[PDB]
Amino acid sequence: MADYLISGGTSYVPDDGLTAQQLFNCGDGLTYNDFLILPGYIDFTADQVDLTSALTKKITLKTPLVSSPMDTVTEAGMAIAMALTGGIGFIHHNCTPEFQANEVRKVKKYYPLASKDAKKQLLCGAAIGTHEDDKYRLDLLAQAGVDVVVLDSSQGNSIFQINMIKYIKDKYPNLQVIGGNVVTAAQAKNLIDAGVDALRVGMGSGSICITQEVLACGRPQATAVYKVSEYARRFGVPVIADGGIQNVGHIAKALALGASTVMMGSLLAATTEAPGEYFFSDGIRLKKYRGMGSLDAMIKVAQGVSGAVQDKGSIHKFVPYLIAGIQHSCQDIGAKSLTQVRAMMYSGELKFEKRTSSAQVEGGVHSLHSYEKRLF
Amino acid sequence: MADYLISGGTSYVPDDGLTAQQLFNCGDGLTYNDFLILPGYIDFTADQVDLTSALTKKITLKTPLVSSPMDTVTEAGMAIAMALTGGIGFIHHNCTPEFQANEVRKVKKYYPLASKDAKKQLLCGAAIGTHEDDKYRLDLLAQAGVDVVVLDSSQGNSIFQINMIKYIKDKYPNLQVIGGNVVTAAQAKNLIDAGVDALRVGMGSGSICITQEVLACGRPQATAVYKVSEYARRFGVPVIADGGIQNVGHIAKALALGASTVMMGSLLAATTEAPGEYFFSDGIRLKKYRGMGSLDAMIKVAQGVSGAVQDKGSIHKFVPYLIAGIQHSCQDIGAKSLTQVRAMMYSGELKFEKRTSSAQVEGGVHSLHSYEKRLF
Amino acid sequence: MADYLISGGTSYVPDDGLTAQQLFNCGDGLTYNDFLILPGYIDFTADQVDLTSALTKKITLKTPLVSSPMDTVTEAGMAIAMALTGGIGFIHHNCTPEFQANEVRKVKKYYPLASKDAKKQLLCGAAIGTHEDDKYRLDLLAQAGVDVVVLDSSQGNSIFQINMIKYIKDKYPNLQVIGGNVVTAAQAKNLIDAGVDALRVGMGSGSICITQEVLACGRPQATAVYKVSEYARRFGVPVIADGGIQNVGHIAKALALGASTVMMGSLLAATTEAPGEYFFSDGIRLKKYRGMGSLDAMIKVAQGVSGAVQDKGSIHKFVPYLIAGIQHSCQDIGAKSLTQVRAMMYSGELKFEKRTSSAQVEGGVHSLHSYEKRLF
Amino acid sequence: MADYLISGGTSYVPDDGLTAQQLFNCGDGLTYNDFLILPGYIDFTADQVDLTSALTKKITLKTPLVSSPMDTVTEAGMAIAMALTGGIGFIHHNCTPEFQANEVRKVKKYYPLASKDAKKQLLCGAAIGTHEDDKYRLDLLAQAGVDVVVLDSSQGNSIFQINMIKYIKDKYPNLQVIGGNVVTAAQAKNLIDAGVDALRVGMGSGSICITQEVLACGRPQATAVYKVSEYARRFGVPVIADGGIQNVGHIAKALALGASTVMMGSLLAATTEAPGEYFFSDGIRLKKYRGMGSLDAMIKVAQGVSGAVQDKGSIHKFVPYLIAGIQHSCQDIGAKSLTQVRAMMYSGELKFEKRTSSAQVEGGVHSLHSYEKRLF
Ligand SMILES: NC(=O)c1ccc[n+]([C@@H]2O[C@H](COP(=O)([O-])OP(=O)(O)OC[C@H]3O[C@@H](n4cnc5c(N)ncnc54)[C@H](O)[C@@H]3O)[C@@H](O)[C@H]2O)c1
Ligand SMILES: NC(=O)c1ccc[n+]([C@@H]2O[C@H](COP(=O)([O-])OP(=O)(O)OC[C@H]3O[C@@H](n4cnc5c(N)ncnc54)[C@H](O)[C@@H]3O)[C@@H](O)[C@H]2O)c1
Ligand SMILES: NC(=O)c1ccc[n+]([C@@H]2O[C@H](COP(=O)([O-])OP(=O)(O)OC[C@H]3O[C@@H](n4cnc5c(N)ncnc54)[C@H](O)[C@@H]3O)[C@@H](O)[C@H]2O)c1
Ligand SMILES: NC(=O)c1ccc[n+]([C@@H]2O[C@H](COP(=O)([O-])OP(=O)(O)OC[C@H]3O[C@@H](n4cnc5c(N)ncnc54)[C@H](O)[C@@H]3O)[C@@H](O)[C@H]2O)c1
Ligand SMILES: O=c1[nH]cnc2c1ncn2[C@@H]1O[C@H](COP(=O)(O)O)[C@@H](O)[C@H]1O
Ligand SMILES: O=c1[nH]cnc2c1ncn2[C@@H]1O[C@H](COP(=O)(O)O)[C@@H](O)[C@H]1O
Ligand SMILES: O=c1[nH]cnc2c1ncn2[C@@H]1O[C@H](COP(=O)(O)O)[C@@H](O)[C@H]1O
Ligand SMILES: O=c1[nH]cnc2c1ncn2[C@@H]1O[C@H](COP(=O)(O)O)[C@@H](O)[C@H]1O
Repeated sequence: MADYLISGGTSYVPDDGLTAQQLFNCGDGLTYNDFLILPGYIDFTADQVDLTSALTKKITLKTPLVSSPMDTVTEAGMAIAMALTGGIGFIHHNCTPEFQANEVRKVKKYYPLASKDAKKQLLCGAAIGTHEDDKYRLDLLAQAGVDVVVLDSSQGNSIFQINMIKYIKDKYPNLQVIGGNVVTAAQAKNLIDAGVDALRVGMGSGSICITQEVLACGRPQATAVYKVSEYARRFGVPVIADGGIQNVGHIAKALALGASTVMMGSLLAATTEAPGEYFFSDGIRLKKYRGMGSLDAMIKVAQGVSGAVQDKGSIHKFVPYLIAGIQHSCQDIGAKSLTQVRAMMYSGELKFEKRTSSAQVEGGVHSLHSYEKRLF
Repeated sequence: MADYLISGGTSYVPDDGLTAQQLFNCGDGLTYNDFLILPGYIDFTADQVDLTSALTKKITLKTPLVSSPMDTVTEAGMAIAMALTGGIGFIHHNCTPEFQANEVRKVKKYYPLASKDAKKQLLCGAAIGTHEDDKYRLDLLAQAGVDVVVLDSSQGNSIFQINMIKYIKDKYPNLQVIGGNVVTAAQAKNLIDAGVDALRVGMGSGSICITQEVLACGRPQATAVYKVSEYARRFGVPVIADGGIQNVGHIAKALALGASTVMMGSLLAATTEAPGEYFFSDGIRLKKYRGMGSLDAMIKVAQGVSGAVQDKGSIHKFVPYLIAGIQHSCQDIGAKSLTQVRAMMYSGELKFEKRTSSAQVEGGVHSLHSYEKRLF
Repeated sequence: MADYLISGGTSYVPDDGLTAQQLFNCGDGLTYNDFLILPGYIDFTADQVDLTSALTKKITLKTPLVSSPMDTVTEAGMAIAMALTGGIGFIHHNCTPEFQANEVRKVKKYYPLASKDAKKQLLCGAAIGTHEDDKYRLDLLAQAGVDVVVLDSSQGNSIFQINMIKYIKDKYPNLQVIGGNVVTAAQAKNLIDAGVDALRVGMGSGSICITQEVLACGRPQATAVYKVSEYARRFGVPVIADGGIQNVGHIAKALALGASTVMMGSLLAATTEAPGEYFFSDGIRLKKYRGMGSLDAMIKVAQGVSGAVQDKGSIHKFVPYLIAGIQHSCQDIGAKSLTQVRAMMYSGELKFEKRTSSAQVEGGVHSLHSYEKRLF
Repeated sequence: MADYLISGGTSYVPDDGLTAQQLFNCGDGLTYNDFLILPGYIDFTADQVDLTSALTKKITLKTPLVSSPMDTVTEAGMAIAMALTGGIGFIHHNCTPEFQANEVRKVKKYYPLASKDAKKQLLCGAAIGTHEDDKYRLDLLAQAGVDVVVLDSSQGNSIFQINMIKYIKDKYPNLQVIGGNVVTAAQAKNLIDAGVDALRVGMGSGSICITQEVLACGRPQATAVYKVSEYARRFGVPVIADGGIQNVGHIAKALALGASTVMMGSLLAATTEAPGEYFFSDGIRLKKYRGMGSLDAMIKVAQGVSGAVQDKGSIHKFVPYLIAGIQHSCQDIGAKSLTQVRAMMYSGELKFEKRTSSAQVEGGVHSLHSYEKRLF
């Protein structure tokens, strides 16, 4: 038995690759399509990967796909749509409080991926501001009975947001909050000590956000979702990644970096459950998609744009492709669960590699005349 | 009281980020849109940030927005316009000396942001050459009574410029000078020891300048405005950043690197207070904008181009947007003043992060079909 | 004889350059067009370079040019075509097993570059899947008498592939297998210990592959073909480089990094020996070229695209240009054989240099109006 | 006198910048438009800079501007044209030997920048091959009396070239040779020990050359012209920089890196003294420009392209702009001669800085609608 008593169970497993901390302490601000994940060993099929992920300290979901509360992406409609497929939705606060109240009543007065509560009503969350008049919003939201709320802000480290956190945690102890936006560990500490139940991480790296180009704030997305998640697991706090998502690759490598759920704003935009309706320009069927920092929210500054993106049909045909993509990525990484993927990442077993710009432009399609890219 | 006697007042504040000197001693020549500023903690509102900044050793301004003396951007017109909103203007020397004399008389013979002197006449500066015949310019400018002058040159380290500095500092002791252009600390020393009252830093990185591509001189702008400002505060000397400004983000992160005022050449071009008048090409209402190093200044070499840029209306609607942008950036950085921003930068409290090209191309708008970008 | 007794034979040979391990342990994921090979000393003509390379442990070839088994590039046709010029071909498994059986019979029932066996029948290989029903494929392939098989898979480190390797190495001892795809040394170990006779290295970096952009797996190609070949020569195992080949430069520097043969998928596509036939779009005579991970192979995910590329005529006029390109590159590197090129690489004598993006965009054609690029 | 006895003459001169060896031993393959030169101190006018540079060990020139021997750029015509303005020209060997003989007779049987010999005939050089039949070329060239010859080759380190060097240095001792192409110090040593009188450095980085993209050889240009010149001054050998020249900036920073003369192939192409004549495409008056490695020189490989570039008129109006550009760059660097520029470079006094891609794209013109770029 001498071949066992040298090391014990584990084979040699040569040291090719870079672990997470030697990748994100080189100082360079890497983003999603700037590194990539090296594979490992698989001993299991694609179908049996369990993507059960946690949203906050008491709310777990069957899929990590959550949506961002903008007025051009989610309502009660894609809320009930993602609640039917395991995710969660948040209702934007860019409306009257009574409209958000009857919106959050419409979803809870309403396929094995459950995401519904103890009394089999659907989990659904919402977004609330941080000004003093927003108390009159979320008290009516509690009468409607919302379960998790998002303290949506450009800067997550205000005196106003931590005062609001102290205002709900004494009044509403069962209710849970989502602090953000944070990008660094200092404001992550300054929210977690206030009693935040989960963070939403990432500012500036949105498909709409130009606040890096306008306010010079923020940081690259992947370094943020690594370092805030690395700090947040010290206290047992999940994080939520926003922005910089264009495909099923970015969300997979995003929650492989320590995130538990990922927040999809543009890639869930222009669906059949999205607000408004379709229109046409140059014969392309597309729906407008607009952030709050654009001046079309209602001496002001603008931190966002107004634009549009082509459609992708219903989510009920779209998010099974997303979970199949997460499912295949967590296959060929080599873990049977997302929890095992983060365990292999923080354990140093799962290894990465930095990627240069030429390997980026060869990572996609190249050296051909024309092509049709259909993902499913 | 044991929780106070371990450290004293200050909390933990984890070490996420890079301070300025570990960012600008890696050797890489970073520019403005190549790094970005990580946020901190705010405990104050947006309106009460005080952007009072110093121009030279006795001239302080209510806003750090100054303009560059080209013949296609400023006259007495945008001089009185920026004097009305706290800034300063300089009159280009590409004219006859009598024309610059009656120009600088028109501005001083002329809304709480003051920028006017002890006898309530407007602060206004001008630009003067460095050849021997320019003595007959600036002595008439002193009879007109200009307060600060800019020794405008491509290379700030001449024997001619320091001889000129010795020529005004014995004749005109109350008059103050602006040396430049410098990009490195050696010529910064060789001007400060001559008695320069403030520097203007940055060559080659202008929107017009091709002298990096033609004379192989200069350096990237952000490293220049960090290192010349880091040397210049040893002697209590402000610096002025030129070039590479396209937006309100670059000027904010520019004066966050140690600059006190920033010099806006192209982003203040094509206004209602700009010289000439508008014209049309392809139905776009645009005004020509041309530097001195172009051959259209009057065996010669050319260090600039002649071109045009689309308009932005009056500055009185435009620079309130700029000060609101500076105001929001200094908010979510976490300082109540620009002086506090530079104190947090040199103290190591304010931290930065390098940014890669993929995080640059995701920092702007991406992953959508079309958009309308309106900043205010 | 004192000039000999200081060192012995070898001259000074200054230390300009970087060897392979100091290039591929900096952590950066370099690819083919991101570094380049510094020249050495030549004492021989171009014609007498011997490009004899090994495919697996008993199969050697006269040229290292092998093709990839897709249904849009190779059949029996380009199999007999590359067997006539020293290479090898593999027949794609995306057909019925009887069709692959009569395909591999058509090639062996069939100009000094030989690549034919002991009984002067042509060497020709094929590709086989990894599912349980594929036993009924490769047993009929053995009745047809195929010599080397490729266990084609997206992830080379499955329990299924090593179980298949154990299933052929006890049944068919003379038959030889090609494991893959691997990119790292760990799965290279986990295939070599099973009894793999040669690897095929590189996933994601194909001209069709978007699985880096979709599944976030893989790594850059040149680092993979360096490190898997550096591990594989410990056990005397050749490797086969796939993907990222656009020209005769990439295959030359690819097999200079430790690869013995290189697998050409797109640059051998759209030939006269390619499947289907030509068609026209915009007046350009081009043939469709499609990978297996596209959904056009037959709730599914897609790891490839369907597209087309312009033609290059017959290979019998094309691969002499490729071997002449390899021949000239191995000339001005300074080795009389590919084996000597790998000996000079692992010995540290042959040296490399990293290349930046500006030197990349000047490495090609630049600073002119228009050009005609004809390679032969 | 205590202020003198601390250091002696020299002031403090702060350590901003990077010297040459800490820039070119970081391992990165920098090229011309990837770094730039920091300014110093000037105490002199633009007109009195002396750009006297050496070609080989006995041939000095009044300007460092030499041309490359291609059949689409130089003849006797631009030979007499550059001999009139201080430079040198070489006649391409892609013709019959009698045609090159009467070409080199036409130039010597023929404005203070002299470049003419002891008996006031014009200095003019030529290019000769390396095959055995080329002896019958250069012996007739010696009867015509050429002064310097270029052993033109893709790879400067052959047994054939050093045998040729031994063949002319015993026969023709007054005649001088130009070895090349070299990019590294090893082949620089292996030519200098043979008796080479000056090198020409740089392969692959030409405007025509695709041999980096085809043969995977070569290196970036600026690192080559630094390191080969750093080795070559150990033996007192000048080097000649080819390729990667688009402007007067690249040649200035090129000979600031240790080169004495620079070889201009494309930027001297399409002149009135260039071969063939003008033609029109899309209404642009342009002349074809083609390298030898293109297949249009006469089973072959191709290392070049055939193309065209727009015209620039006569050189007698063009190279005064080039020497004025060199003259202004050597002004604001801070040296009165090119020899002083190389003395300040190797002495560590002259300092550089690496430049990133964003500072590259801001180094040129940016942030405007349209522009007219006229250099003189
Ligand atoms: N990438 C991102 O995540 C991102 C980045 C920027 C903006 N945004 C979006 O922009 C929206 C608006 O952002 P915002 O926070 O700047 O707008 P806001 O109206 O919520 O706050 C405006 C400013 O007032 C301050 N503030 C907050 N509460 C206050 C109170 N009681 N009294 C006085 N001042 C108070 C804040 O500091 C803020 O700078 C957000 O809903 C967010 O979704 C998102
Ligand atoms: N990005 C920048 O800041 C930048 C860069 C380049 C040029 N420029 C613009 O280009 C304009 C002209 O630049 P310039 O200084 O090269 O033109 P200039 O006419 O002022 O000086 C021309 C040259 O003569 C020399 N000189 C100065 N005084 C002299 C004197 N008495 N006698 C003899 N020579 C003297 C200088 O060294 C200079 O190289 C400047 O006004 C500047 O605004 C700006
Ligand atoms: N750049 C590359 O080299 C590359 C990358 C990706 C895909 N591809 C191509 O895509 C093709 C298909 O790839 P694929 O392997 O994902 O498709 P597949 O049908 O061969 O395997 C599908 C999945 O089932 C699993 N599997 C294998 N054998 C199994 C078995 N008996 N039982 C249950 N599950 C089993 C595998 O893990 C795999 O994830 C391949 O032929 C390959 O050529 C190539
Ligand atoms: N950027 C550059 O500087 C560059 C790079 C590549 C090519 N080129 C141009 O391409 C031209 C041709 O280049 P080339 O040297 O490859 O063509 P060539 O005809 O001079 O040599 C062809 C090959 O034969 C070999 N050779 C030389 N002398 C020989 C001899 N007596 N006997 C047998 N073989 C011999 C050489 O090694 C060479 O690989 C050159 O004139 C050069 O100007 C320039
Ligand atoms: O108006 C805005 N200005 C800046 N960022 C925004 C704005 N609106 C939404 N965002 C961010 O963009 C994210 C959406 O991600 P994306 O659309 O997929 O890039 C949200 O979760 C927010 O963090
Ligand atoms: O003609 C020129 N050649 C080179 N630089 C110039 C010229 N004219 C102005 N500049 C510089 O460009 C700056 C203007 O900044 P910008 O236009 O906003 O890029 C000025 O402050 C000068 O430093
Ligand atoms: O469908 C696919 N999805 C992903 N990779 C593929 C697919 N088909 C072929 N490949 C890979 O692409 C390689 C071909 O190289 P290339 O076409 O020259 O880039 C093959 O050897 C495979 O490794
Ligand atoms: O045909 C060719 N193939 C590769 N390099 C060439 C060829 N012809 C000329 N060159 C190189 O290109 C240089 C000309 O520099 P450029 O045209 O200014 O880029 C010459 O000095 C040669 O070193």
